Amino acid sequence: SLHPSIPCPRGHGAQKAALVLLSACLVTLWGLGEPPEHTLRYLVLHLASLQLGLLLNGVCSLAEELRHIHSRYRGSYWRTVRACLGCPLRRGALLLLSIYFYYSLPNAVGPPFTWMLALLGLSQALNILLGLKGLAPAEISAVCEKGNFNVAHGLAWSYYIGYLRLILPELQARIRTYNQHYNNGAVSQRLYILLPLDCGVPDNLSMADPNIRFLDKLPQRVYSNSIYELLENGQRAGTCVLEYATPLQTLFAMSQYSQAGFSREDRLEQAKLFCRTLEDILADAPESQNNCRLIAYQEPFSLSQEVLRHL
Amino acid sequence: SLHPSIPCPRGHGAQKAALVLLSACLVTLWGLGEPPEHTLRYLVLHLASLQLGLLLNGVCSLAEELRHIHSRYRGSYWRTVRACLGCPLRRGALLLLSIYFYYSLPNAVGPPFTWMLALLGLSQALNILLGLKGLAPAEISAVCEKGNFNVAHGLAWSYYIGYLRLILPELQARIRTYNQHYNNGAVSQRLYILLPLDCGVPDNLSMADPNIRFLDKLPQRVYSNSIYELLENGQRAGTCVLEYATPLQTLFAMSQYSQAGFSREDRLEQAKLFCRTLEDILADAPESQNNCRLIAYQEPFSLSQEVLRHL
Amino acid sequence: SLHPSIPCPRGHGAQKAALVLLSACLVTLWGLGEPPEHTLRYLVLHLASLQLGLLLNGVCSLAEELRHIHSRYRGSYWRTVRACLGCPLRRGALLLLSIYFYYSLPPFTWMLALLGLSQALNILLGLKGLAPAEISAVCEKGNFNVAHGLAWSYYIGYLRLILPELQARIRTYNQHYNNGAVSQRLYILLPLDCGVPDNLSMADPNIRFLDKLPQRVYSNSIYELLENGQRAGTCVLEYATPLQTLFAMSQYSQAGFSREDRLEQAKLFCRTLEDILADAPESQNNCRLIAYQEPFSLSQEVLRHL
Amino acid sequence: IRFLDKLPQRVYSNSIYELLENGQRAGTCVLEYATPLQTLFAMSQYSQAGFSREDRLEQAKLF
Ligand SMILES: CCn1nc(C)cc1C(=O)Nc1nc2cc(C(N)=O)cc(OC)c2n1C/C=C/Cn1c(NC(=O)c2cc(C)nn2CC)nc2cc(C(N)=O)cc(OCCCN3CCOCC3)c21
Ligand SMILES: CC1(C)C(=O)N(Cc2c(F)cccc2Cl)c2cc(C(=O)NCc3c(F)cc(F)cc3F)ccc21
Ligand SMILES: CC1(C)C(=O)N(Cc2c(F)cccc2Cl)c2cc(C(=O)NCc3c(F)cc(F)cc3F)ccc21
Repeated sequence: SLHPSIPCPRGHGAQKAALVLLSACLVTLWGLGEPPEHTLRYLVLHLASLQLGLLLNGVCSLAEELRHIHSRYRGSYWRTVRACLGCPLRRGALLLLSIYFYYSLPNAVGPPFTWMLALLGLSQALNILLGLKGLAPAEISAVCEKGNFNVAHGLAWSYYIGYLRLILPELQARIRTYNQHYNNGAVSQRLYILLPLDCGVPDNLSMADPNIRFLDKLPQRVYSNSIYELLENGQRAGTCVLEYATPLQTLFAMSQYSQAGFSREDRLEQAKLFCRTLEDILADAPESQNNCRLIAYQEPFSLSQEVLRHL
Repeated sequence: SLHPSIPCPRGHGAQKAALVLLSACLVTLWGLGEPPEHTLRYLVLHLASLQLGLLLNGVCSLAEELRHIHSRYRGSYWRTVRACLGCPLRRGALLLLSIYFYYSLPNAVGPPFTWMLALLGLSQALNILLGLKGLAPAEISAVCEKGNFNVAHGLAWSYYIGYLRLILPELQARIRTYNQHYNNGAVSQRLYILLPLDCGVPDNLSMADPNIRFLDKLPQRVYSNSIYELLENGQRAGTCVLEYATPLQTLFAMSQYSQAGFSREDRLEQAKLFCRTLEDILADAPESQNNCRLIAYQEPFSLSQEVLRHL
Repeated sequence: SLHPSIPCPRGHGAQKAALVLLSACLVTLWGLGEPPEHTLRYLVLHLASLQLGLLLNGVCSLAEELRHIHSRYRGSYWRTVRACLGCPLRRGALLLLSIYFYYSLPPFTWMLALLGLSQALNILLGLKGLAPAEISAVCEKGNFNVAHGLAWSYYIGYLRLILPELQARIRTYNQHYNNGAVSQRLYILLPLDCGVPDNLSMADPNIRFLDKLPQRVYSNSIYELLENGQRAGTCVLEYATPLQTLFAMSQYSQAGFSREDRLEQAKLFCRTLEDILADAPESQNNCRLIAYQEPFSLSQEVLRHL
Repeated sequence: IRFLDKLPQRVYSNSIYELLENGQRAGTCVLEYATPLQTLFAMSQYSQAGFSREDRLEQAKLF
């Protein structure tokens, strides 16, 4: 909620839509007057073949994993099987049930037992080769976000453990010490971090806008925290410790290089993510509680307009 | 592995037994050769009955849970509903499938929908009033240990955060300083925490065994650690910084009191759980890098033998 | 009674719901009007199926627990059987009664095999999941909650050791000081969110540290209770350190202890501290608890408690 | 005379003083005591200086 464009955490609208659809199907089934028993022999058997599809896709997925076992799966075969087939004991019954359900269930439409394995494997291999059963980008982001496999989440936490977690416990003492020597505006006790969404980070801050000008270097294992003041038509409307977010600077440099495999669109994906991750780490943080605030924006307006409203 | 009587975390032998039972049931069902359509329909209707009974039980629970909305569930109806009925959308789908597969599919063994609902309500009411369907202590212990629902977990983590994490770093420096000055054997550089599983903590450590004798208290927020010299057949084989585990004494005192409702069997279970939790925490702790060594013993033997063998 | 948001001990509204459902069931059975022998037979067979399912689940649990026998059951198979199957005699009698009714009332073993397969499926997948409300109810009834242990250890280790001499030390300081006077009660602060700063000034500038109470050694602090810039009260403020421990527990990932878990355990810690200190011999109006949560003026609440 | 601000800056620190007349500012400047005038004073305190009060005032006039 820091910015109109920062993504929201994934809601349950998707499953809520499945409940919408599931009502329609049950109404349709009783609406068509189809024999209820024949309905059950198809939902289970069709899902039985679908669950048998993962076994064949698992073996194809497994054959490559057997060469990483000394390095990736700490030399254990159980981890190798667990990574490709999920929980073994959970999937062990579903395979036996799929075998038993198919081995005996009468089927108005459906191959016999030996004909089942013939057709099922061919589709599994064809999908692998053609990539037809690929991952949609919308669900690639959803799985990565839920699994926290994002370069942004790594940068945000490193930015916290390395830098913010170390200075903030002693920034209040350092700011209180600084204010005890100077008397005017007022130096805010909250650290300020600029978050240009498009990863546009100049090397210095005084080049960003003339309204923000350098004042002094806050006294300090050496942390050069540059305090700045704001200009509101020739008057200091506020002074605060405003700095850039180094990870957002490196994120821009990440996309430029040709060996990073980091697309221009991907940079915007992990630039908005870094702000939200840094929003919620500080919210629960003990040191960064009522001690820091973030300035997130996107230049299409002046920067100094946003800084003042946060003071 | 501190003592043979400290339990290991619950494994997945229950799932293995479930797999064995499923295989045996499948083999028996195939051997007897009953019509598979009957098998499938009966199994589906049984699952439907179980799900609907769970729904009615959850409704009975939610009836009292309506008065807890403002306090225990932060005043939102949907959180209360999820707490009573589990996953809202998943349970909705399962119950809709149960409703369809009962109101449409036939059932030789099973009432009509209204009379089935009456019977199910009666059974749920009886199971709630008489508590006939209840959790055996094994499931309760398993759920508590998986979800960390134990007083021992709290005592162990409090012991780590409050006391151990604030002395283990400086204890090595204190021991080195005390060894540099007093050249009168040698002092071990690790604190040897005692964990009496019987929860018998006397005021004097020398009264546990005459061989353990109070030699000195190590010089120093005010932590007083007493080092004890160890007599092997009347000869001092050495010395080490030794002390009891206060949370075990507090556990015994809790057991004595009449408001804890914390019996001797429960006291022993939580004592062993606390010892295991402390072992795990100290093993994974970054501060305790070979800085402390737990000595868990149960009186069935001289403590001097065990402490020396660890020295 | 401690605070509006503190969860009350679980009441018997569930039994009210059970009575309502029982009345509705009796009314509808009377209305439909079917031979009651068939209803009784179906009910008894349903109970027998439930008992057989419990037997299968207990057998699986026992197959799990057989390897814990030398640490959880003193090497006695009887304790393992009782743990996995409830009360031994009662459960055995129930099982034989259910099996006898199963054999008596009008496939015989095929039904049992199907029931066993269904039980195995429920064990593996987990459709017979434990609702979080019922988990909390069982934990509170049996007192397996972390907050229970934390509060009881806080009582045995810290509160019970200093309350009997706190009033004497306060009186000594009262002779040492003169006109205001410090109250003879300990005011333990219990922030529900468990966010405790190191010093009260950071939490609230309206509260000023005054002095340390005279003195294992125990150090306590007396705080100025400023109001409108004037001194309005003096009482001993001391954060409940177990709440700080709970926050640190929720911080680390090895605790398996979520944020809502921390909040609920904070509420239970406050409520069971109320229960301990309500009837304790060492609590004779020399200790008063403060519980609040910022949606704030702590000093206003403390003065209201004075 | 009240301390108002420190002039921005080897390393030196100077103060600007709010010259108040009738409770209102009449002017501003940078005031700075002569630090030797302390050293001449702290000689007179010490018995090793051989530098008495009559000499302290007499010399501080020359300085
Ligand atoms: C069992 C009590 N309890 N249950 C819960 C839940 C919370 C507390 C609790 O907090 N009690 C507490 N709070 C105090 C505050 C002050 C003060 N003036 O501030 C002084 C006190 O008395 C000295 C305080 N006490 C009592 C003694 C406390 C700490 N302590 C412990 N703790 C445990 O064993 C234990 C058991 C469980 C379970 N969890 N823990 C860890 C918390 N072992 C010790 C052994 C030695 C020794 N052999 O030398 C010296 C100790 O004290 C020096 C530390 C002083 N520090 C402590 C905190 O920070 C500020 C001051 C020891
Ligand atoms: C949901 C519904 C009605 C449906 O739409 N189909 C698609 C479909 C066919 F597959 C086959 C014919 C018609 C339709 Cl119409 C389906 C299939 C089954 C089934 O049992 N398939 C066995 C099976 C295969 F047919 C091919 C294979 F490679 C493996 C395999 F294991 C059950 C229910 C359905
Ligand atoms: C696995 C098998 C054969 C089995 O063992 N039972 C237990 C049982 C009874 F519950 C009821 C009668 C006989 C048996 Cl024998 C069962 C039940 C159904 C079923 O559809 N039950 C609906 C249903 C009821 F019948 C009564 C009720 F109060 C609620 C309710 F929701 C299907 C298959 C089985």
